[PDB]
Amino acid sequence: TEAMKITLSTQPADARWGEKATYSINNDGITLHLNGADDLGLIQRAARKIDGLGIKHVQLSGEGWDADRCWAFWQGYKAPKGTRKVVWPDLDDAQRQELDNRLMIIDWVRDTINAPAEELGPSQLAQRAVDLISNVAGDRVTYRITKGEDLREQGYMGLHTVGRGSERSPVLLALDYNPTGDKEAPVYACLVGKGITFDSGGYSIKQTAFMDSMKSDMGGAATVTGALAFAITRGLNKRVKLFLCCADNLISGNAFKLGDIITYRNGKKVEVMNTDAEGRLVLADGLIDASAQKPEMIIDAATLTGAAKTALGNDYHALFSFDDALAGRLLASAAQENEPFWRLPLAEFHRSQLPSNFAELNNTGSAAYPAGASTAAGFLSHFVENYQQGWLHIDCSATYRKAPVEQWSAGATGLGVRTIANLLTA
Amino acid sequence: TEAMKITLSTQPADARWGEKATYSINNDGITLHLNGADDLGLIQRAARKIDGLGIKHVQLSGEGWDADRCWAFWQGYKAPKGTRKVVWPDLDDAQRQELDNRLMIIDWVRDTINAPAEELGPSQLAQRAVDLISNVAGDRVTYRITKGEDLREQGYMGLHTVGRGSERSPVLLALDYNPTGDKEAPVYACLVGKGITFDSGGYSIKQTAFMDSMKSDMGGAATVTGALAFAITRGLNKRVKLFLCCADNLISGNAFKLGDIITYRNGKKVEVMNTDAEGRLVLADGLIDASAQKPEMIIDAATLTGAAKTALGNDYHALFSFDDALAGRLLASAAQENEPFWRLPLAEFHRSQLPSNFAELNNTGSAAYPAGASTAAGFLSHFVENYQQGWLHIDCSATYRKAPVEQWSAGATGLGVRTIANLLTA
Amino acid sequence: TEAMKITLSTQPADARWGEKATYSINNDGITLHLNGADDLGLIQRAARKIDGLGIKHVQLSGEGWDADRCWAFWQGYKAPKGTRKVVWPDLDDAQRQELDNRLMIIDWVRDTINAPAEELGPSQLAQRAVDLISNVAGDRVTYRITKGEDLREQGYMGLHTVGRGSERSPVLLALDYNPTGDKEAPVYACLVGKGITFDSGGYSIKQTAFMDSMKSDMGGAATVTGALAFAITRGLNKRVKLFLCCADNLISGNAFKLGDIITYRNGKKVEVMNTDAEGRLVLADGLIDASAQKPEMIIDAATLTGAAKTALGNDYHALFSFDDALAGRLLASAAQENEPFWRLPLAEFHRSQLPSNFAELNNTGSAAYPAGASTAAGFLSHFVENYQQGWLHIDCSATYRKAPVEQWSAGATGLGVRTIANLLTA
Amino acid sequence: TEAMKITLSTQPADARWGEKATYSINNDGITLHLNGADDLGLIQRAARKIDGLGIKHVQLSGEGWDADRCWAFWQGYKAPKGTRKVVWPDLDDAQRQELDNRLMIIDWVRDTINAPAEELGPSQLAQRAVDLISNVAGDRVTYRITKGEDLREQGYMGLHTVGRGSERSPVLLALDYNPTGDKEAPVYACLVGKGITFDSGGYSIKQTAFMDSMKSDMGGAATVTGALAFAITRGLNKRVKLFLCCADNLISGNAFKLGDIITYRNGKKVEVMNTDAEGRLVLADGLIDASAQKPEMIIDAATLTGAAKTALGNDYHALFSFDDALAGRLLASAAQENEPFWRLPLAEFHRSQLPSNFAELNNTGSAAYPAGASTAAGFLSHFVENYQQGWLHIDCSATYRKAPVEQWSAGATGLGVRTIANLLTA
Ligand SMILES: [Ca+2]
Ligand SMILES: [Ca+2]
Ligand SMILES: [Ca+2]
Ligand SMILES: [Ca+2]
Ligand SMILES: [Cl-]
Ligand SMILES: [Cl-]
Ligand SMILES: [Cl-]
Ligand SMILES: [Cl-]
Ligand SMILES: [Cl-]
Ligand SMILES: [Zn+2]
Ligand SMILES: [Zn+2]
Ligand SMILES: [Zn+2]
Ligand SMILES: [Zn+2]
Ligand SMILES: [Zn+2]
Ligand SMILES: [Zn+2]
Ligand SMILES: [Zn+2]
Ligand SMILES: [Zn+2]
Repeated sequence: TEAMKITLSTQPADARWGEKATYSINNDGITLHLNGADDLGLIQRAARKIDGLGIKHVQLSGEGWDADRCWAFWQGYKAPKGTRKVVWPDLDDAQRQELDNRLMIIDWVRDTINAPAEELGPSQLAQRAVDLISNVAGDRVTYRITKGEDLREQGYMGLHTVGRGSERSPVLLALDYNPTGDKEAPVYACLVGKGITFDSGGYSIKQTAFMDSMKSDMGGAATVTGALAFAITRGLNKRVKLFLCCADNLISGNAFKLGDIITYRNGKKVEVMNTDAEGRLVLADGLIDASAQKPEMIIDAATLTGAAKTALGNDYHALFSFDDALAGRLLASAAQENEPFWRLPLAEFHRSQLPSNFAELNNTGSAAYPAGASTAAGFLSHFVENYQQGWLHIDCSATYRKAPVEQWSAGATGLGVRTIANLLTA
Repeated sequence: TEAMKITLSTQPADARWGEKATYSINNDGITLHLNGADDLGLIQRAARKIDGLGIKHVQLSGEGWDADRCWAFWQGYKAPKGTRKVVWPDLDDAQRQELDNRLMIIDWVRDTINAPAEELGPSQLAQRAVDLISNVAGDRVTYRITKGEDLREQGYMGLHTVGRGSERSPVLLALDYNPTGDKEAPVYACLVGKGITFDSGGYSIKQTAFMDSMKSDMGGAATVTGALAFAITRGLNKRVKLFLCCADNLISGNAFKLGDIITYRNGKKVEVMNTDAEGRLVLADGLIDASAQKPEMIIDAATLTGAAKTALGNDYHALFSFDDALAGRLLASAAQENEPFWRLPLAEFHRSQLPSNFAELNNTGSAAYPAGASTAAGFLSHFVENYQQGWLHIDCSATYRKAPVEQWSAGATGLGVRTIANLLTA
Repeated sequence: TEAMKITLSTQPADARWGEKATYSINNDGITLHLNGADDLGLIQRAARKIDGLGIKHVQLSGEGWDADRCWAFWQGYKAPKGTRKVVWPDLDDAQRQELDNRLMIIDWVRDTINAPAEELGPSQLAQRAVDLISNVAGDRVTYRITKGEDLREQGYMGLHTVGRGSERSPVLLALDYNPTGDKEAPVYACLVGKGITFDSGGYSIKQTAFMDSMKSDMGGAATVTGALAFAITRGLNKRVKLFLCCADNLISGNAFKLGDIITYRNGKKVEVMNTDAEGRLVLADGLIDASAQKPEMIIDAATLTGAAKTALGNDYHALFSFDDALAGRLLASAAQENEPFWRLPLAEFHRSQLPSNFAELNNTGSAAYPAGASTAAGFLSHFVENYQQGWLHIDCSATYRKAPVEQWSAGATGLGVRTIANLLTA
Repeated sequence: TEAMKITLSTQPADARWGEKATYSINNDGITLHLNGADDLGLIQRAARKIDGLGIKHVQLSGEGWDADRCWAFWQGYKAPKGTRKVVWPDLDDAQRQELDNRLMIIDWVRDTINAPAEELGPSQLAQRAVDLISNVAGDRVTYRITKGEDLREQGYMGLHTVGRGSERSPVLLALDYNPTGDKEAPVYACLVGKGITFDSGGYSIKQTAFMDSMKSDMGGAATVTGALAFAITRGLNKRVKLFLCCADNLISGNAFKLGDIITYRNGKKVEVMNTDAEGRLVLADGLIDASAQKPEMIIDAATLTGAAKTALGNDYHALFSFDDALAGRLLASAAQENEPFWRLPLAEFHRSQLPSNFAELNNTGSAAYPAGASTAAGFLSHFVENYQQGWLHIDCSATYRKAPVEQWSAGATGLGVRTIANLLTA
């Protein structure tokens, strides 16, 4: 499959293509027509079109290619079907290294989220996460996998109650990246991820059109895993712990039921009035562990609500926090890493918008309080001891594209890895 | 939490509150303004409002308080969340006795129905029922529990078929209150209760808005259990048998299916065309055992249909019977015990309104015969040997309040306990 | 065309048909095998079967035929398609007169309700009612037809608001049957009928499956009109007034809207929160006019709720009243006239189960009070001056069969005419 | 009635109510317990609870009462049913003036949005707006009303196409508040408001649960009208134009249809693929007129999308703009006026998220671009000549409460009036 030359030009396309065409093709190959408005976005969109032409082998030739332009092209060219090869252009040592780290880790996030639930159950997610971080951390990473009946015995009633309906046991991954080597080193940041490997909705069963992409309901877990790995390649030299709450949310003779009250280790009692709001139930157990470590920073990521996508579409990740200064610091990281985040409201009154007639907390909202992403964020705040300080919640509205768009193939995008990594090492 | 005084007055409140105000608050405490139209109702409603003010500790002070006015206040004050404390007023030995028996047994019915399915499965239901009766009956009670595969070996195909989908096995509690201890003693009455600890609807899955309260689908079993216990405290000195058909109605690779034909021990064949019409399938097995005891009367109770709630709301329990004299006696008991019952139609033609193209009986009605509670009553009559006499069926439309109302908190009300107890001891 | 003879026998069919067959056929014709259990019911079901055989011309032959048995047969034989001929047997004068009165008036009720909306608009319904009563009342009847803008101008805001959406003007028929001709004669009774000639639901549009029979939403109006004409054939010699509130509930640029507030002539303010609950809005105007006549009793009939059919199927009409003695007299009339009625609950608390946040009354109920037929009856009570005495509300759940059944063809049954006529002449 | 005294106190209530209790009662009256956290929020909630006690006559007694605490109490005490009398405390001339202007203008917005559609059609909304402004401005305001067919002849195809299905003609109100009188005086700001007096959804009909509050679909028009009047009381000394696009969105034989293409005076062609997205179609016409006045600032307000409520609940208004500095000024005005606003995303790409196969623009988004409030903002940006600068779009998600909550009765809140007025006068 002979290669197709991809060249960069600041000159416009000829009249046959128009002064508005972003790409044109002659015998020598394909020319991307840059204009300076948003060249990375234009390149990623031209790459999506090129995949559409059936061009499975390209060569980025000529001058003008840097790491971001190469990455922008690949981000758009890569698709879940067929094999693609990109002959990279000669690059600076530092840029080639940055690019290989993006291809190694951000593509692991896209591929892991795209993996079918049958291939990636809770145990595989936990192990693949250890394998990714072990490949870049070496002996600086240690971990503990707690699963099935052991979670119940230990009181992780959120993760266990949600995952016990499946024939594949729920799993808690607790990973520790300790560079200094000092076993008593202060924990700088705690990362918590929602790892629902398949979300049927449980007894609150989803419709097929809404459940057919639920193999991606572990997107949050994959995003914080990549963020820790990428942060290490960026020179992270501070202690960070990773908590993955992994489980399938299925229907069986043992699955949790509406009305069930989950008692957590911090004393919180939650009435389940919708089994499809299971992500917040498993994250609650991770936030309890992250909060006990009293780190300077707690970052959780989760494909938690459709509400976040009604508010930002798939175009931005939802940022929530009572801590304005830490939110400003994360949006600054996003600006530097070319990733999209938009802050949505989280105030004290959101902690009272999940009323229950039988327990202190309900896991689902009501008609009077329909801001689904904000009430879920208020729910999570009840599982972070100093919730007003140093805690960020990311609702992963930009993680998955059910259908191809202008700049993305179908599937996971990998967005969010770089922003969190930038914040961990800034 | 210091006690707030509650006083009764035949004088109206001042103009500030309103001439029609049922309660007012001065320096000395709260004053309930009685007019004599329906004092018990007014106090229960005032109690609900008082709970709304956040008052958690009250003392019933001054003259006028009796057992019924004390109970009316507690019936409206009690709610499933928080701790409340009532300092009773000096009462007569007989009245304090009656009140103590209502607090111990009727609140057992409210709390047991309110308990989540995870806390109260089929075995826990049967065991709590034995404990309540053993506490008031002593050595005059005996019982036999038949569960799981034993139900199928012994031909209890209705109870086994509905419950086998759950990892929590179906259970038949056969309890015998025999005061004389004589084994040949005549059985005065047989109580049969639907004990579906959780109803998902089965393959005919319910929507979340209709499933979120299904931990209460065993309200029938609790009501007859409380009725027997309360009757013993009222002097019951005749032999009474209790049959609790306990099961979870869940979805699994073992759950019953549409088109399945259940053959009962009395020869009736039933085609299942709706798995959510499971309560009548398990009750059928208890009615077969009730009939074989040749009792003077059979009383069954079940949170059986949405139709009864459409016909009577939550304001009355539905009463079905072919026996006019026995229904009259239950309505007289209802009047004396201040409980709401309303008779709905049950005639010979209802026994033919459940047509099936593959079996003698269908478990669900059709468009031509949409009287769901009457057709369910017709279905149950095929399992009572002498169905035209001594048999009462109660569709517990007043057992559970999904939301707080003027006189009740959310959850089980405990209604029906006193009426059945009065009929058993009259 | 040739007549198939129909004879009666208290002896059973031969073993080829079975000893349980209700009819058999020999060389002489068809024989109905009576057993004494319910001859009128068996005869009506047999006549439905004979219609099924395609026999269009029958002769009621031999002895044993009387008015009731001839009527029972015809009630089951008559169907909306095809033409049938029944050669009656020799009856005494009273018997034939009674039969001819049922054929003339009860089948008028069946045919009028069965008539399509295009043929029977508000104006046609009022005029046909006048034609029926003048035919038997001669010069003892006078009437007034008020329509369109005149209804709005004269304050009939309920009938006008519902009907103004149609290009066929709403119409009030006020008819006065005054035998003595004395304009000072006391009015003995007032009949109020819901005459919705077509109910689309309005902006609260109904689904096709529930709207395809809404040409029958004037069943109440036809039933009270027939009751008065039948009452006159029975010897009614007291003054009775008939009020028909006739209209189409359609969708247009002029139709009433959710949130609209209707102010009635008695001061009641009603917020419309469901345009499909339009029947009670028009009946309110008829009941104000009935109360103004200061009659000894008021009887309203209306195909008002689906709730009544969930409570009683199509097997009984729903009876609502605060007056136990009057309700008892109507159930006694119903037994004497072989018609099915069942009393559903109506208490003072139902008058407050239709809360509105913008007006005194809502026209639709809520989840906390789902007894639709009882809340609707409680709504109507706010329009009866002495609602606690002499007023009966009939929710016509037995008026229309959407599909043929054992004893009825598809369509209106005519049930209700005889009972009301009996109560008016008793 | 008799005034119930309401006193402020910085001392907690006794242990009978609790230390955390926000209000306590005695024979002297009701005492509100201020802790200093959110005195205004606490006073508003206490007032709501006082309305629940059924107190219709209150007196704010003692010191501490200023315009803001008086206003906070009134904001929670005011409800759409019954009459409330508040005996104000003595207040400084300036404090009392501010309070009287809030009562007059903000309650006007609450009462006008709460008015039923039957009472407030397009012409009544236009004339009531004129009455409010001309009442505070006098001869300093002139206006032009364009109605029905005149709108089609002058090219207002958005407003005319949406409102022509109604019997009540659409109406454009163009109001000019010109304080200097100079005809050439530059226009400082243009206000544009969605005046849909009733939204049935059109052929894309709404379900009753979502259409029962649609009398409030003109909330944006009432809010900008109230802001101008309030600005005038705050001393607005600059020229401001107000444009209200008023219409009913009904179903009739003349109503607009799916696939219809609307040509706007600015050349934009819009294909209607959802008649329920009609607010953006009428705003387009008001935004064209607003831009033609070349003002320094354009502010539009509309109850435009359910997406804004999924993003912010009813707790905040949605703010959309391409102008970061102007958006910053509205948020500062919001903080000074104690009103809740939250900024949602509006980027150049949103202008392409409403693809159509038959026109330049679609009036509705797709599954790929589900941020309905942002794509609606993108749509409106195509009708603002200088859309990147001096233009704010408010999606009024905090305008209407369908059910009563802690601090609000059911209905319009009146929120947004003060913020826009503050911005206009800053
Ligand atoms: Ca996956
Ligand atoms: Ca329970
Ligand atoms: Ca008709
Ligand atoms: Ca309005
Ligand atoms: Cl670069
Ligand atoms: Cl078990
Ligand atoms: Cl009244
Ligand atoms: Cl006032
Ligand atoms: Cl444009
Ligand atoms: Zn889920
Ligand atoms: Zn999930
Ligand atoms: Zn069921
Ligand atoms: Zn059930
Ligand atoms: Zn209707
Ligand atoms: Zn109707
Ligand atoms: Zn709309
Ligand atoms: Zn609208």
